[PDB]
Amino acid sequence: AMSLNIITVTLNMEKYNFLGISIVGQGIYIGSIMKGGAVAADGRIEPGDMLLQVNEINFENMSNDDAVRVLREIVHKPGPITLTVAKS
Ligand SMILES: O=C(O)c1cc(Br)ccc1NS(=O)(=O)c1ccc2c(c1)CCCC2
Repeated sequence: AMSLNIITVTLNMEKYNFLGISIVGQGIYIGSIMKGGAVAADGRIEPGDMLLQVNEINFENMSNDDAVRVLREIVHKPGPITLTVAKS
């Protein structure tokens, strides 16, 4: 029962305006993590992690443009953000 290295992270976003991440690729990967963001504060998500799902949206075959657009609309809405990432 070796780990599949799939981790799910729920951020409450009460104290943070933004995830504070950049993304690369077209899978979609965490390119970098910004200081002062909810992701940096939580600390679980790292650069090179592959983005599988954020809230109700799957990211597995999505353009970089479409990924940036969807993430803004998700971060714009108030309430928790759940990210599912592949660490392998
Ligand atoms: O929240 C992010 O880090 C983010 C990442 C990508 Br990739 C695309 C969009 C993102 N969110 S965002 O709504 O554009 C955003 C980015 C920065 C900030 C905000 C929103 C809110 C004010 C503080 C600075």
